[PDB]
Amino acid sequence: VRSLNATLRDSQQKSLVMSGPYELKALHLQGQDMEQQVVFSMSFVQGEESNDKIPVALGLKEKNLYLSCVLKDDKPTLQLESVDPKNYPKKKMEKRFVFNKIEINNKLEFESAQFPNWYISTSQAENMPVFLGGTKGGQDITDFTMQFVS
Repeated sequence: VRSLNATLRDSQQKSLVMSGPYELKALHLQGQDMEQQVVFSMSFVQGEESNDKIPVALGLKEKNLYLSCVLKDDKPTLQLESVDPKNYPKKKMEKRFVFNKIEINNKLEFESAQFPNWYISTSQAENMPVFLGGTKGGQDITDFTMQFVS
């Protein structure tokens, strides 16, 4: 499987960082303070592709930790999941780990492959967790830019 290191920033220029072992938060970050920003390993996995939709998995670079989801109390929920550091990543990743990377005018959206029309979302306010939101439209942020890193 092919991968790619990158950071994500919401359309509001918020950066993502590790809250506890298993949460991500979004905050406005500038300066050498930028160092505390999470670098993903974005893997191109197997799934349904279009010129516009590309299935990926999103792990933390050098951690055996992956964004997935779970129904938690009858709702789709974003979580960080530990995996066997020897089996991952794979081309044929389990569905819970798969997002459709959607290009939409220089911006990206990350839709759950598992829950159609649920997106990786951040909040308008500082220091709130990154979550899975089912609504696009003036409120929560569902769009990101991506920066390559080495």
